[PDB]
Formats: sequence, structure tokens, C-alpha cells
Amino acid sequence: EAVKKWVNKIIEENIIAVFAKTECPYCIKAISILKGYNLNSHMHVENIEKNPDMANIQAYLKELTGKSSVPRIFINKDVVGGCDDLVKENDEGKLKERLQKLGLVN
Ligand SMILES: [Cl-]
Ligand SMILES: [Cl-]
Repeated sequence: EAVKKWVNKIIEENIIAVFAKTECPYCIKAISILKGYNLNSHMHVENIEKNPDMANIQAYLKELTGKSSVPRIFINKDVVGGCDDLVKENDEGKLKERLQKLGLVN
């Protein structure tokens, strides 16, 4: 229960929620893309490797999204997925439309 509540709070309190780990190039790329849309004020990045319950967090992220790998990316509680998913949404215009609907970009 405790791990799930903790993960939920991160996703609920932050419009943009990224679960990451230490020295993870696709985490860094995803976060940089997101920071490039000036989202920092509504972004939270959680390093789940520096955590005693990493495996439990990963298992719950898999229950929520289908994958246990990081990065895992949520926007307004909606599952974006990983960095590749973000790149697809970014290149095809879905990401900006997401952010426009949230008032995060003009
Ligand atoms: Cl996914
Ligand atoms: Cl994926």
C-alpha cells in the first residue's frame, strides 16, 4: 500500500511526472525535451534507483504502464510511456497539443 500511495502522490501532485534512475541517457533525453517546453515549474523527476523500494516501484509502474523500465512519463496522470513514446508524440505534434490543452504552452 505504502509504495503505491507514494508513487500516486508524485503522479497526482505534478502535472509532468518522470520516474528515472542514475546515469540513464534516455531519462536525460526525455527530461531535456520536456524542459525545452518550459515545463519545469510543473515537472517532478524521481530517481527510483536511489530508493530502498526500487523493485516495488518498478513493478507498480509496470502495472500502470506495461513496462518496468525508466524513464516512465506521466502527463496529468495520463501515461505517455518511455522516452521513445515521448519522441513520437513530440515529432508528430501530440506532445504540444497535450501541453496546449493544459495551458502549459501558448
Ligand atoms: Cl509504455
Ligand atoms: Cl516503451
